[PDB]
Amino acid sequence: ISPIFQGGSYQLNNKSIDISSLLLDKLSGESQTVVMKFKADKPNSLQALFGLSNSKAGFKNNYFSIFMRDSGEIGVEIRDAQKGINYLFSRPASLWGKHKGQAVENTLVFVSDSKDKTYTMYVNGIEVFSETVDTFLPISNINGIDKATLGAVNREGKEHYLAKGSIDEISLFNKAISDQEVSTIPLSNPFQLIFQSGDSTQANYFRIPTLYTLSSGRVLSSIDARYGGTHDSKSKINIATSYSDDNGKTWSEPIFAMKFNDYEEQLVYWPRDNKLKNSQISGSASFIDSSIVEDKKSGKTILLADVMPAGIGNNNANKADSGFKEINGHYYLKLKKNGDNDFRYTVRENGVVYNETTNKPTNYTINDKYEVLEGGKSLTVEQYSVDFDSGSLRERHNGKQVPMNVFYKDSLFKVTPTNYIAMTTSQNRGESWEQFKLLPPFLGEKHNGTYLCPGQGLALKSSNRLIFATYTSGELTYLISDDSGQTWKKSSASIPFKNATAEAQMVELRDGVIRTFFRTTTGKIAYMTSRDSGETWSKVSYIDGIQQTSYGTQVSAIKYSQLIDGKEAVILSTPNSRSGRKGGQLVVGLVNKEDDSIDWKYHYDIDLPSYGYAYSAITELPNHHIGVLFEKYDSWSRNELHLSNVVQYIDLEINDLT
Ligand SMILES: NCCCS(=O)(=O)O
Repeated sequence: ISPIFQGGSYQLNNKSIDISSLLLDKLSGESQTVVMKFKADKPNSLQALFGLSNSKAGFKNNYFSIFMRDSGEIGVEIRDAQKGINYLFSRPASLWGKHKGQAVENTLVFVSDSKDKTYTMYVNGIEVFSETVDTFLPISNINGIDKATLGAVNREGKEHYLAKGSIDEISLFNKAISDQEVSTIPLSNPFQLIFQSGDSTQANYFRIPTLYTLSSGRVLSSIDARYGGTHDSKSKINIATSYSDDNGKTWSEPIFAMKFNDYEEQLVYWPRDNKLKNSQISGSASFIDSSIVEDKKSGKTILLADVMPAGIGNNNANKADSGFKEINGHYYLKLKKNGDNDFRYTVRENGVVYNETTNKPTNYTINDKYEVLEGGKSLTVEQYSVDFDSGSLRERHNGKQVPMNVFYKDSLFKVTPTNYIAMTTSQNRGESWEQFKLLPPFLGEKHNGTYLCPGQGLALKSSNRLIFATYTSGELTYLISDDSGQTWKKSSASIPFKNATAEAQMVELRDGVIRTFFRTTTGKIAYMTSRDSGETWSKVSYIDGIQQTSYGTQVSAIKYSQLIDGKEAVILSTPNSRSGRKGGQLVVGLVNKEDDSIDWKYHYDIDLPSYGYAYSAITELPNHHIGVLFEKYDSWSRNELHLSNVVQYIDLEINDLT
């Protein structure tokens, strides 16, 4: 239905625009919708886009405002001192600033619903908050409202929260429009979603994107589908995949590459308040940090990820235990049975559960899905679900039976509580995935598994060699296969770091010459070089010209297929910031053929230096465009946890970058 007010092309240049006479006497009833299309590519630190206020002496705290911050945060205030109400609702990382050098038109829809007593904010087609209150306050029923303002809030006659930006369209309605109606408002988004809340994964959150271009032209993506908010393991996390057959324009409904079922796939709104935001699913098994590669010989797609048994993450993983027993140079998965104090069992060939104390097989076998069988019969456990109904996190049996898995909390036989690496493969380029297999230990019986570097593995162009980077304390540990991922060996490369999250990604500069770029603890991205297809590695150097935080962020990297300025080119994707995970860039490097040094010549700013940018994935699309799927928020910040739909995809051309 019709707007009660519609206006457009307002410039906000640190000077508010009064629209009181046009708008105020049109406001009626207690439910309102505001639709606003606006740009702000050089915002002030904190600025209001729209205000309704009592501008009179003594009523400073009687106003409604829609505001934003230069962090990309959006929100509203709804205040009335006489009613003793001061509502503030917001969500960080909700905005775009610029795309390809041009200011992005954001589409904001705020719904104020008196019947449901609920305030709801959408930006660019994404619901960023929905808040129900006991005492509802209609936005134009604030005591003494006498001003409607764009680009500030009028308090006691003065301009507060002055904005820099533009409002190209603003409309208001004397109605709380439905979610359906909202879905019909046209958008001008510079991005698309591949994985999103409410899709087939039923995870409300995602982290750790990957992208890889397959030989058929299909582009494949993997990701952590994270259920218990955005926390790393321990949690419930599955690995999901989606592909595009039209150069990234459209993407398939996701399927799982790796999943556990000890806990239900629940789409949950994780609390963001300071008291509860660190609530963590503590009894679920999970997968985390995936990586993809394609094998020329078999044609298979290979996907690796870390695996965590129930309640396990990096923080509490048994270090100094691989979880395997070594026997005659062969490694067998250890198991502990209900009631025992030690691990007295192993998993041998054909999944036979073997008793180590009495050196004989049992009537138990482990199938191909790491599920427990007794006499060929499937054992089961009861599934858990989570809720916050009690006012805090509970994990409780839900009445459903699922196959009993050795990675589960309720299992008869349980693996060592430490981290593993698993592998799965697809024979149809991402349409389905095999049951996962555990990789063996590479650094000994009594060393925990290395940590997979999320992103792409490396398929050497002139041989059948496949390489996956991993890391542990003191080194990068490259996993190398020459037989389609059937057998792996390691190649250790010392780095001058203890306890670094040394997430590494590789590019082949030329045949047999690999440069690996990796995260460090120094505030600088490091690199090392191999010239024998990964057998040996150079000492470590650093890139100047890009800054990271002390704790660092994953960097993604590819070798571009086409020459640029007549030179071989590498493209890096990373935040460029010493302060947080923000200031996303693609950095184009040109290779110097005389020494393989790289001149970082072009820096492309993905969005504003202050807008969030964290883990990232890049790939050269079949049409030579660049696809970027990235965390568009600060995934380190304790203030930006548990945000929906912030992993986003964009398409760029090389000319945009240069
Ligand atoms: N991938 C393991 C480290 C994730 S994070 O650096 O804490 O965001």
